[PDB]
Amino acid sequence: IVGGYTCAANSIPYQVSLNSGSHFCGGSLINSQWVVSAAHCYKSRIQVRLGEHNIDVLEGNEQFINAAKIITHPNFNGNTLDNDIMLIKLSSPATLNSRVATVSLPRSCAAAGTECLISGWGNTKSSGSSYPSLLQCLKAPVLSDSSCKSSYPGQITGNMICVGFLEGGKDSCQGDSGGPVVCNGQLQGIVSWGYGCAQKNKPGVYTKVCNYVNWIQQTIAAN
Ligand SMILES: OC[C@H]1O[C@@](CO)(O[C@H]2O[C@H](CO)[C@@H](O)[C@H](O)[C@H]2O)[C@@H](O)[C@@H]1O
Ligand SMILES: OC[C@H]1O[C@@](CO)(O[C@H]2O[C@H](CO)[C@@H](O)[C@H](O)[C@H]2O)[C@@H](O)[C@@H]1O
Ligand SMILES: [Ca+2]
Repeated sequence: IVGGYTCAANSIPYQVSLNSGSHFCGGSLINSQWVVSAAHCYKSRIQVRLGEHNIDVLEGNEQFINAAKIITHPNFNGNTLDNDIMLIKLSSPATLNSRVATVSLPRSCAAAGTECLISGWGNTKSSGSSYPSLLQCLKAPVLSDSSCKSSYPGQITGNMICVGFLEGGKDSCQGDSGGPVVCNGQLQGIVSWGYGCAQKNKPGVYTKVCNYVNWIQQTIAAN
């Protein structure tokens, strides 16, 4: 997260860290046994870390749970990042408490102008490599489809939304991918891609979760 602020400890209780030796992507806990993330974060072995604030210190509130099943969207395109969504089934259920909680799936798609909260442990400098220990937070609005497509001509599908600021300076970044965009208590986006980070006229692009509610619910039911 570039240009954000340090979240209050354990104030984003649905945020997880995906770890395969080191932190490499975020995700969101949507029920006690399932996490949603970005398909481009796929790896064959993933450990999910819940209840984290400082990912570099064992604090006492964390749960470390290995993934049992990793399911990417059947229409994920690794070149365009269309359908950049995947589900992780945990090997055992998470213990839900004040520091570990679920986030709701969307009841409708978010309108342009809705303010949302984006969070993660990704890069905090746009070009540098400055990866934080403490979870970062950013408030940003959903942008109109026309603004998103004007920024990324020929690259935005119906499964993508832009969230952020056309003047730059505040954005998600490498390391935040797979993490949550939550608006009015509902998960509306998954951190997916963008040109650089926090550049003028290059807002972040996010997977449009409202298009996938039935797929998520069917997949959980079947697996
Ligand atoms: O990892 C390099 C390369 O991967 C991307 C996604 O394609 O970002 C990934 O890598 C970060 C690892 O630190 C991840 O944490 C982030 O979750 C994930 O998207 C690119 O943005 C980057 O060039
Ligand atoms: O890293 C994002 C960056 O890649 C570009 C192409 O130069 O977009 C392509 O790559 C993205 C990979 O993350 C795809 O998601 C996107 O669909 C495709 O355009 C830049 O436009 C983008 O900023
Ligand atoms: Ca920790």
